[PDB]
Amino acid sequence: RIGIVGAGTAGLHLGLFLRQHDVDVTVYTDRKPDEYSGLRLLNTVAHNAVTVQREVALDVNEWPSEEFGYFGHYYYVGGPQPMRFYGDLKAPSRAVDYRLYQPMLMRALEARGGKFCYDAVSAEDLEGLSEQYDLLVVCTGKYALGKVFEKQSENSPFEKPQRALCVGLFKGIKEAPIRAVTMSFSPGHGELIEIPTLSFNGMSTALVLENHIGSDLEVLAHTKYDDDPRAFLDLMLEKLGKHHPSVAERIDPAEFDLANSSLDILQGGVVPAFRDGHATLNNGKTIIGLGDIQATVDPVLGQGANMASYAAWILGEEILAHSVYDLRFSEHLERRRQDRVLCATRWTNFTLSALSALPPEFLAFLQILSQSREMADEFTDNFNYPERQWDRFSSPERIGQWCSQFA
Amino acid sequence: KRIGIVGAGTAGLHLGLFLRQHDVDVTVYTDRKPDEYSGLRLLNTVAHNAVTVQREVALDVNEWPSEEFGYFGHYYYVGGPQPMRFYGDLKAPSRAVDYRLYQPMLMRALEARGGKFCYDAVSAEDLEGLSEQYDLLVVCTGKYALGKVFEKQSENSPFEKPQRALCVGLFKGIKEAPIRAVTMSFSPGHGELIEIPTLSFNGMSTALVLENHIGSDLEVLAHTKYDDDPRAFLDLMLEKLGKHHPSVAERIDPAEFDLANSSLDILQGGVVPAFRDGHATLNNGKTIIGLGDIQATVDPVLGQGANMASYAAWILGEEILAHSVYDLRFSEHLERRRQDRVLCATRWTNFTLSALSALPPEFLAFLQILSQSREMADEFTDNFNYPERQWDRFSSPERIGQWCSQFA
Repeated sequence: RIGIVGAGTAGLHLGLFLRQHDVDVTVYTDRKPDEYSGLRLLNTVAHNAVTVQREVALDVNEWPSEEFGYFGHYYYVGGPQPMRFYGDLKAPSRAVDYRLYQPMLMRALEARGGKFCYDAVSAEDLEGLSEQYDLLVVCTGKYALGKVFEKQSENSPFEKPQRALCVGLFKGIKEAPIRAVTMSFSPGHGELIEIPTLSFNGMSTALVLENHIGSDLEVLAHTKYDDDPRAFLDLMLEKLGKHHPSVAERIDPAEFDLANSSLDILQGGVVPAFRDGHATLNNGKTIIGLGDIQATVDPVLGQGANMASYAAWILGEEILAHSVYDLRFSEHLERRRQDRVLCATRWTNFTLSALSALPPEFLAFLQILSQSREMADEFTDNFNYPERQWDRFSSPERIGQWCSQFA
Repeated sequence: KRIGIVGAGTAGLHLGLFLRQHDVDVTVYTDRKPDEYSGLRLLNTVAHNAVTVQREVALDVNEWPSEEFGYFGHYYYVGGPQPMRFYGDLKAPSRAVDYRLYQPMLMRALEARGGKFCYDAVSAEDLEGLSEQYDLLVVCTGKYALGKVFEKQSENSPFEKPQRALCVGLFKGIKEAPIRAVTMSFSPGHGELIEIPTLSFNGMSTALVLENHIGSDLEVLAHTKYDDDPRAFLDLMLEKLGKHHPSVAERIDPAEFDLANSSLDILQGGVVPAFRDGHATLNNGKTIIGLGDIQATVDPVLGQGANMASYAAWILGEEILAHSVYDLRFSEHLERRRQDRVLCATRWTNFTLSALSALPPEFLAFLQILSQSREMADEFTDNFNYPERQWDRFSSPERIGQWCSQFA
């Protein structure tokens, strides 16, 4: 009845939802559940409280957020006079290695009647699959399926990576007084997101290094661990030492290494893109884009996974409520999902550009944020709601209005 | 009595398995667990010949019998206006199994036999400390720049950059030849293709080892990415194979032709051939032994790498039992036993690489006689098991001519 091209958080959450309402689902993915452990580190993004609520509703709360998650954000922002402050999440967020998490979802879906076809799907296959199901949904960007959905230029200002990425899971990093993410900014050099992450060997810490192009931190995206582990580790230690010291001071150098293996490191760049939420094929049938295919987001704000889960839930509801899946159905869908998903893109793109250029109104925001606990709490919890973050950041007047609410 | 092995692979695990049979203490240092192999990008697609499977049988690690999963000869194709098509038998079957299935099988066998694993990445700085923890430390991984510890032998290393732009992948949709066999296809001045019947996740598949000449009509296959556009890559592949390697291309079903399991079934790049000292003396005065890829990095064109790794592991294994002091004299005993075959594999591969691009008169004359004599083709094919015998033939033009004269 419903065909899903691609597993991942979007496809599996959609499949699990539809399966609760006795809808026939088939998922097309290339990797078997028992073949995930050896994959290179996937999307290191955390799942927020709202996504966790969906997991509870979908009966896939394998690793509870209160036991395995984190409860707020520590903030570090560097320079000659560094700022150190904290904001609470109202309910815990949680990061679990996707190499453990995705197979869990796949096994839960299969056990509940969801069918799996373990085969690689490319653009040429889409027309044939569209005639096999009432609706075809594609949520994976791999095998170049992203090219099927037209790029929206008005929502895609960047054409190349804005940061040089070095993302890894590490051992030997002590936990802060409270289990929390640390967001560290080295002015003109880079961002670090430290995320407590459950992986193979237990609780480790993810280091998401969003390094500026041409900065003192860019080398970390180009130096290979497998070329010389000691040299990589030494370089990491000194770079964190001077750029992200609030994280660095909790590192034990004797224990500092990757959490499991050299597979726990991912280096490169992400081109942010916002695309059409639907595509019309040659046979006249409409297919629906979900998750990464509709929006490729830079991981700095950790929005990707939460947007995938959110849109999957809405699309699931809309599949039940409608019987004709055409342009009108597509309109209904976008009306419900677009704002939050688009705002996650807009808030991420704004933040990347604001961090590099450092505009007057943004610097004034960082100052009031550091000096107001109540503002830090609100800003932190609003990571769960990117639409209301864009309500704050969309204009200099809105930034100023929000700042005046506190001091 | 107590041996430390840096790196797994065929070299490390064969050595480990050998030593455990004689109840010596074995520890292997690797950064990959057995259950992590299935999700890896494509590894070395080299086949194991009859002498290697013989060692595998002796090590009770013959998981995939040569009869059901192996191949029985080589088809040879040489391109041109009048192509050469000929065949040579192997006396005993060779076998290629995806290393992402084969390596964990070795690891599980070694684990179950008392072999210990320390799952860690080893840096050059760690070697001195590790050498003081074991009676002998052996390195066999080419990772972590550990090769730099073993002095490069310039007289045995004529190349300093990759001689070929590589595109290697596991493919479905390629029909088997009348006999289950490797095909070695040569497009004059453009590239070599080694088609290997290989057991992978979904059963029997076919490896395509495309060794493309730099500046040719085939170099583009090593640079165009499958993930950018799968259809464009496969169409390009079908176009290039149809032109340059038609004997393989004729057996391809274009409707099914794709990577065997996933996008991870493809490797592109290059190999820098090198031959290094088989030993190194550290600052603490202790001798460490080099094994497999770290002492000899070979181009995959003749598929010698894995066989040499297995061969040297057996020799080193035997010498470890025969000696109690592991120094320079021990190293001499090892080198005099293992060197000729391992060195001749390097020499023969390098000679072949240069001869295929330059095409000397004595090489073309050899090709002519080989294509018309099955007995010579059979001898040449089976001698893939014996690199030293191949170098007895190819080391000089006089030796090539003598071999041609006894078959003409």
